[PDB]
Amino acid sequence: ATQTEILDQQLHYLSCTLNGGVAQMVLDRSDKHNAFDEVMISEMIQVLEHFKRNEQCQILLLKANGKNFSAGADLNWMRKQAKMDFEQNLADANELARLMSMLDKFPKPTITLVQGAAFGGALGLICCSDIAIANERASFCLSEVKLGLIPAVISPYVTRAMGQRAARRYMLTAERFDAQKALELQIIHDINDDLDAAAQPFIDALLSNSPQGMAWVKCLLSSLEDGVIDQNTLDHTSERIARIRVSEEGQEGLNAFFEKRSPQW
Amino acid sequence: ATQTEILDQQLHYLSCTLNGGVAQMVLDRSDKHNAFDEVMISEMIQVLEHFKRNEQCQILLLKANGKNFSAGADLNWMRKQAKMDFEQNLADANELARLMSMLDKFPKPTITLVQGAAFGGALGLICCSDIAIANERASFCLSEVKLGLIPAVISPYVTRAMGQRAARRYMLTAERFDAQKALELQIIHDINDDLDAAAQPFIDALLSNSPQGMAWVKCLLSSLEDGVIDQNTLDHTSERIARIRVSEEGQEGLNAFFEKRSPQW
Amino acid sequence: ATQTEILDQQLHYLSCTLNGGVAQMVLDRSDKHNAFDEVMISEMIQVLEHFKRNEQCQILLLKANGKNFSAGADLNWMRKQAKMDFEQNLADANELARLMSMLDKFPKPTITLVQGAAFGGALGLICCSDIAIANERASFCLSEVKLGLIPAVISPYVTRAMGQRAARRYMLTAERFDAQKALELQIIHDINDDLDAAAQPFIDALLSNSPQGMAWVKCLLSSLEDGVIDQNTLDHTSERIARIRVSEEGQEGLNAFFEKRSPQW
Repeated sequence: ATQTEILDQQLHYLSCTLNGGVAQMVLDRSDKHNAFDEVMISEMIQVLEHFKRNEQCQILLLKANGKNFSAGADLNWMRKQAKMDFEQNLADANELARLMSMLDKFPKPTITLVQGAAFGGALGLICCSDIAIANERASFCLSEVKLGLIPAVISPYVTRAMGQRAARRYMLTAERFDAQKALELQIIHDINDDLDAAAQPFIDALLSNSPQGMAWVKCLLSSLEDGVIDQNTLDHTSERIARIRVSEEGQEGLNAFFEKRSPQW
Repeated sequence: ATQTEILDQQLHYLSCTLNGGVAQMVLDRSDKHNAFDEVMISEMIQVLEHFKRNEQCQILLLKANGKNFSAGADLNWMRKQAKMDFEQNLADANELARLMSMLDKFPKPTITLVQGAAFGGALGLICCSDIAIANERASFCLSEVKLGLIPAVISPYVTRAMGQRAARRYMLTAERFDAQKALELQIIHDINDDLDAAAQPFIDALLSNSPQGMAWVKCLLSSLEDGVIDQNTLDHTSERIARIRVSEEGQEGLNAFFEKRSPQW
Repeated sequence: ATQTEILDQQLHYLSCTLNGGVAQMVLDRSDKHNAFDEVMISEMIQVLEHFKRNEQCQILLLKANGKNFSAGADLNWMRKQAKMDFEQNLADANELARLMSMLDKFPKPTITLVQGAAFGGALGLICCSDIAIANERASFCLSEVKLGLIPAVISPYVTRAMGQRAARRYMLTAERFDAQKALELQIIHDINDDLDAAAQPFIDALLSNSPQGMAWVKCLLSSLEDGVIDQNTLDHTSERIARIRVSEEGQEGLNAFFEKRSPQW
């Protein structure tokens, strides 16, 4: 039994599997609508740290069992938060923030597959993923202001995805929105009732490409998030390309192409 | 007679009314195409400062009488600007800049309803609003470069809304664009010939939600405009959610939901 | 024979012409699919520096001969890069970076017309142009990670155009995308099999407008790229409008309009 198989068995709310390059993290609490609580949050951190270490993981796929991806926040968990003081609340929030950050920075391509409702922190995960595909019934909602709250921890990622113009509407109205609108706003990349068929071509493309190059694409895009294009941007982009090209991995990618053979990454 | 009714009577170019949570600022100079001059600018500042203070204002709705929202800049006003020296021009611009800033930062949801032409500073207002709905004949144009000018004061807001890729086209061509293109670029959120029916569902959603939470959504989105997502972003978002949750308002929103009752905000 | 006619004759890979306000830079290496190498890069720099100086150039149009805009990077050039050490690579990259920067900052409206494939650095040029029109067969691809590389030098411009949400997909998958998707992502502004007819209305609009005002629109949009809207943004936008208005050019644009005559720019 592998470390993944052991973790899969010990996690309460998640499954996790690893086969042929592709790791999966699966929301496996359908009986409670995959609703988030402190345990789900923590289990997701653990699975992420597990697969980041793992050399056999080229891609991380996030999915969920049941009809709904997450109905968002567990009511019992919400009652507990309500009784918390500032500092306990801050610690909770910081763990949810650590979850989003580690996903967003995961040094490997991530694909999220979203069926039905994806409410609450789930939208953050989707916005933290590099590729997201939802089914036609997929449902979204930024509801916090209905409860005197705000979606603070997910807002940086959600705003990056959908933009300020749309965030200022949807975060203030707390209206529901559908799959097609999601697609337009670029919350998702594709709509397909067969989420497995829809993911295949992305998985195929991603397993073919340079692990190092994909990790560097991600740090590079990270460095550009601020929108600045000045001398330092120019110097840094030029240094990145020059470095990878002389790297072993850069060198192997080029040689494989010249020699018309498959790269051994 | 209320302070609003008195202001409504004294303003030359605007109307203003207040009923049932909803304040309205209405461009009421149809005879001159709601064209902006120094007086319009100043009256709009006054109405904004009036409703920001007002505790009975949960939402601010901006609308205009006549067939056109604003044909943009008053010709007589333009002749005056032409004769101005640098410093007089700077003062004008700073007042227009103070108008946009105060609207953009207004701590309450704003909805703009745009019929026909919305030229000149009107586009800035629309880009400063949280929700904008236009009719099918709505017309837009960034014309300044046709006159050896630039739309400098509105550009930050307009750029935020439509993005750099589209700003660099439309600000350089000065071409007219239509409602549908507006919608695609996200200058507007909805298209409907019945602007009143179109606003209703947004008004209903907005009056239901936490005034404090909506104000905090707006400051938070403001803080994220730069695109940076670093340690401080993480610390600040975590501090915001923790704070509101323990607030009276946060607490009341949560309790109302647990108790399955309406929040008394 | 003009300086342009002389340059046109001496360039190996480009043509260049100048007529009636409109300068053209033309990729003229169809036999090798307009593929980029060090010489193409350098020739493009020279043509840009040539037309920036030129007072008879109001607009710069970029186009290409043959069926394909650029198949991207020349294989012979790639073999050379592979053998380069860090510092030689850095110099290459810095020249490609200097090319994109000078185009992006060119103080005059640029229009790019893209037929078929536009792979590699070509996408950067397109993303550096103010207006881009492609035909229905136009093809795009960010392929670098297939070779253990990254599109580092073009990424700032490409990211500005299409956004982070889409960059993180396409830069990681290295998938091909088509004209329509390009249009949606705003990589292009229009789709038309008749690229010459499609450019005409933009050329007409651009030759009519203030050269100074268009140059200032561009610096101003540049200054706003970071997304910050603070006191200094406000002060700087107000100073720009006040300055141009009192300028000779500002003054002439206004007077021509008041006098219902054509501006003599």
